[PDB]
Amino acid sequence: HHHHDSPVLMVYGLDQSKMNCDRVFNVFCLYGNVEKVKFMKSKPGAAMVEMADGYAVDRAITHLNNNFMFGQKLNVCVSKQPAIMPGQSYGLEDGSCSYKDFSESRNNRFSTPEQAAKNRIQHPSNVLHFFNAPLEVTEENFFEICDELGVKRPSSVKVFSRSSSGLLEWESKSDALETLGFLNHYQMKNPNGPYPYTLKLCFSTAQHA
Repeated sequence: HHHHDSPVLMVYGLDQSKMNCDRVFNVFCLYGNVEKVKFMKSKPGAAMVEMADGYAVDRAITHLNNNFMFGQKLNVCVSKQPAIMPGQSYGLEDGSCSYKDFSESRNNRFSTPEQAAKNRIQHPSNVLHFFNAPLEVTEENFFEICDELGVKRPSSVKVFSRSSSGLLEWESKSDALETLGFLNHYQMKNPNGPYPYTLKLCFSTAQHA
Protein backbone atom coordinates (compact mmCIF):
# COMPACT_ATOMS: atom_id res chain seq x y z
CA HIS A 1 0.00 0.00 0.00
CA HIS A 2 0.89 3.68 -0.31
CA HIS A 3 0.38 6.64 2.00
CA HIS A 4 -3.25 7.47 2.78
CA ASP A 5 -4.18 10.41 0.43
CA SER A 6 -4.38 13.76 2.22
CA PRO A 7 -4.41 17.47 1.30
CA VAL A 8 -2.81 18.19 4.71
CA LEU A 9 0.92 18.41 5.37
CA MET A 10 2.70 18.20 8.71
CA VAL A 11 5.75 20.50 8.81
CA TYR A 12 8.34 20.01 11.60
CA GLY A 13 11.38 22.19 12.41
CA LEU A 14 9.75 25.61 12.31
CA ASP A 15 11.48 28.22 14.42
CA GLN A 16 9.23 28.82 17.46
CA SER A 17 10.13 32.52 17.72
CA LYS A 18 10.21 33.52 14.08
CA MET A 19 7.47 31.58 12.33
CA ASN A 20 3.74 32.29 12.22
CA CYS A 21 0.81 31.49 9.96
CA ASP A 22 1.45 34.23 7.39
CA ARG A 23 5.18 33.35 7.18
CA VAL A 24 4.31 29.68 6.62
CA PHE A 25 1.92 30.81 3.85
CA ASN A 26 4.78 32.92 2.45
CA VAL A 27 6.87 29.77 1.84
CA PHE A 28 4.18 27.18 0.99
CA CYS A 29 2.18 29.33 -1.45
CA LEU A 30 5.03 28.72 -3.94
CA TYR A 31 3.93 25.05 -4.13
CA GLY A 32 0.15 25.23 -4.40
CA ASN A 33 -2.90 26.97 -2.96
CA VAL A 34 -2.71 27.18 0.83
CA GLU A 35 -6.09 26.71 2.54
CA LYS A 36 -5.25 26.67 6.26
CA VAL A 37 -2.26 26.76 8.63
CA LYS A 38 -2.56 25.50 12.22
CA PHE A 39 0.07 25.59 14.96
CA MET A 40 -0.59 23.23 17.88
CA LYS A 41 0.29 24.10 21.46
CA SER A 42 0.87 20.36 22.05
CA LYS A 43 3.38 20.20 19.18
CA PRO A 44 6.24 22.76 19.43
CA GLY A 45 7.94 23.66 16.16
CA ALA A 46 5.23 21.93 14.12
CA ALA A 47 2.38 23.11 11.92
CA MET A 48 -0.35 21.53 9.90
CA VAL A 49 -0.80 23.07 6.48
CA GLU A 50 -3.84 22.25 4.40
CA MET A 51 -3.16 22.67 0.66
CA ALA A 52 -5.82 22.75 -2.07
CA ASP A 53 -5.11 19.13 -3.08
CA GLY A 54 -2.80 16.12 -2.74
CA TYR A 55 -0.74 17.26 -5.72
CA ALA A 56 0.16 20.48 -3.92
CA VAL A 57 1.15 18.34 -0.92
CA ASP A 58 3.40 16.23 -3.19
CA ARG A 59 5.02 19.42 -4.61
CA ALA A 60 5.65 20.87 -1.14
CA ILE A 61 7.12 17.59 0.14
CA THR A 62 9.27 17.12 -2.97
CA HIS A 63 10.77 20.62 -2.80
CA LEU A 64 10.75 21.78 0.83
CA ASN A 65 11.59 18.60 2.72
CA ASN A 66 15.15 18.48 3.98
CA ASN A 67 15.70 22.24 3.44
CA PHE A 68 17.08 24.41 6.27
CA MET A 69 15.74 27.52 7.96
CA PHE A 70 17.14 29.36 10.98
CA GLY A 71 19.67 26.55 11.57
CA GLN A 72 16.95 23.87 11.58
CA LYS A 73 15.96 21.20 9.08
CA LEU A 74 12.41 21.43 7.74
CA ASN A 75 10.70 18.06 7.58
CA VAL A 76 7.63 18.12 5.34
CA CYS A 77 5.42 15.00 5.49
CA VAL A 78 1.87 13.91 4.58
CA SER A 79 -0.51 14.26 7.53
CA LYS A 80 -2.60 11.22 8.48
CA GLN A 81 -5.26 13.82 9.36
CA PRO A 82 -6.81 15.04 6.07
CA ALA A 83 -8.75 18.03 7.40
CA ILE A 84 -7.88 20.81 9.85
CA MET A 85 -10.34 21.88 12.54
CA PRO A 86 -9.44 25.22 14.24
CA GLY A 87 -9.84 23.91 17.81
CA GLN A 88 -9.10 26.57 20.42
CA SER A 89 -6.85 29.25 18.95
CA TYR A 90 -3.98 30.77 20.96
CA GLY A 91 -1.31 33.42 20.59
CA LEU A 92 2.04 32.37 19.14
CA GLU A 93 5.31 33.66 20.61
CA ASP A 94 4.95 36.76 18.46
CA GLY A 95 1.29 37.17 19.58
CA SER A 96 -0.21 36.24 16.17
CA CYS A 97 -3.09 33.75 15.69
CA SER A 98 -2.18 30.06 15.94
CA TYR A 99 -4.73 29.23 13.23
CA LYS A 100 -5.46 31.04 9.95
CA ASP A 101 -7.79 30.24 7.06
CA PHE A 102 -6.27 31.41 3.74
CA SER A 103 -9.04 29.98 1.49
CA GLU A 104 -10.06 33.51 0.45
CA SER A 105 -6.55 35.03 0.11
CA ARG A 106 -5.96 37.04 -3.08
CA ASN A 107 -2.33 35.94 -2.74
CA ASN A 108 -2.93 32.30 -3.63
CA ARG A 109 -1.32 31.61 -7.02
CA PHE A 110 -2.99 28.45 -8.34
CA SER A 111 -6.68 29.36 -8.15
CA THR A 112 -7.31 28.94 -11.87
CA PRO A 113 -5.52 27.00 -14.64
CA GLU A 114 -4.44 30.29 -16.29
CA GLN A 115 -2.97 31.56 -13.04
CA ALA A 116 -1.41 28.18 -12.17
CA ALA A 117 0.35 28.08 -15.58
CA LYS A 118 2.21 31.34 -14.77
CA ASN A 119 3.83 29.66 -11.76
CA ARG A 120 6.97 27.68 -12.01
CA ILE A 121 7.49 25.28 -9.17
CA GLN A 122 11.15 25.09 -8.31
CA HIS A 123 13.49 23.95 -5.59
CA PRO A 124 14.63 26.49 -3.04
CA SER A 125 17.69 28.30 -4.37
CA ASN A 126 19.78 31.22 -3.19
CA VAL A 127 18.05 33.47 -5.76
CA LEU A 128 14.52 34.92 -5.45
CA HIS A 129 12.62 36.31 -8.43
CA PHE A 130 10.50 39.34 -7.45
CA PHE A 131 7.47 40.69 -9.27
CA ASN A 132 4.92 43.45 -8.70
CA ALA A 133 7.37 45.97 -7.22
CA PRO A 134 7.07 49.76 -7.81
CA LEU A 135 8.39 51.08 -11.14
CA GLU A 136 11.28 53.01 -9.55
CA VAL A 137 12.44 50.34 -7.11
CA THR A 138 16.20 50.23 -6.44
CA GLU A 139 18.57 47.89 -4.58
CA GLU A 140 18.49 50.51 -1.79
CA ASN A 141 14.74 49.92 -1.26
CA PHE A 142 15.38 46.19 -0.80
CA PHE A 143 18.27 46.82 1.64
CA GLU A 144 16.10 49.05 3.88
CA ILE A 145 13.20 46.59 3.84
CA CYS A 146 15.53 43.76 4.79
CA ASP A 147 17.12 45.90 7.56
CA GLU A 148 13.68 46.77 8.94
CA LEU A 149 12.42 43.16 8.76
CA GLY A 150 15.59 41.99 10.57
CA VAL A 151 16.62 39.69 7.70
CA LYS A 152 19.91 39.54 5.76
CA ARG A 153 20.32 42.01 2.91
CA PRO A 154 20.68 40.35 -0.49
CA SER A 155 24.30 40.21 -1.70
CA SER A 156 23.15 41.13 -5.24
CA VAL A 157 20.06 42.82 -6.69
CA LYS A 158 19.04 43.07 -10.34
CA VAL A 159 16.04 45.18 -11.24
CA PHE A 160 15.02 44.40 -14.81
CA SER A 161 15.13 47.64 -16.86
CA ARG A 162 2.85 48.89 -14.36
CA SER A 163 5.54 47.31 -12.15
CA SER A 164 9.15 46.13 -11.76
CA SER A 165 10.53 42.61 -11.56
CA GLY A 166 14.01 41.18 -11.06
CA LEU A 167 16.25 39.02 -8.92
CA LEU A 168 17.48 39.04 -5.35
CA GLU A 169 20.48 36.85 -4.51
CA TRP A 170 21.81 35.75 -1.10
CA GLU A 171 25.03 33.90 -0.26
CA SER A 172 23.11 30.78 0.90
CA LYS A 173 19.90 28.87 0.26
CA SER A 174 19.00 29.20 3.97
CA ASP A 175 19.32 33.03 3.79
CA ALA A 176 16.94 33.22 0.79
CA LEU A 177 14.41 30.84 2.33
CA GLU A 178 14.42 32.76 5.61
CA THR A 179 13.94 36.03 3.73
CA LEU A 180 11.15 34.50 1.58
CA GLY A 181 9.23 33.74 4.79
CA PHE A 182 9.53 37.35 5.94
CA LEU A 183 9.48 39.35 2.69
CA ASN A 184 6.87 37.65 0.51
CA HIS A 185 3.79 39.91 0.06
CA TYR A 186 5.51 42.88 1.68
CA GLN A 187 3.49 46.04 0.99
CA MET A 188 5.27 48.82 -0.94
CA LYS A 189 4.19 52.43 -1.41
CA ASN A 190 2.66 53.17 -4.80
CA PRO A 191 3.50 56.81 -5.66
CA ASN A 192 1.09 56.68 -8.60
CA GLY A 193 -1.93 54.56 -7.67
CA PRO A 194 -4.78 53.79 -5.24
CA TYR A 195 -3.32 50.66 -3.62
CA PRO A 196 0.23 49.79 -2.63
CA TYR A 197 2.19 47.07 -4.42
CA THR A 198 2.15 43.56 -2.95
CA LEU A 199 5.69 42.29 -3.56
CA LYS A 200 5.52 38.74 -4.95
CA LEU A 201 8.50 36.38 -4.61
CA CYS A 202 9.32 33.00 -6.16
CA PHE A 203 12.49 30.91 -6.36
CA SER A 204 14.59 31.44 -9.47
CA THR A 205 16.66 28.87 -11.39
CA ALA A 206 18.99 31.69 -12.50
CA GLN A 207 22.47 31.04 -11.12
CA HIS A 208 22.97 34.65 -9.96
CA ALA A 209 21.07 37.98 -9.83
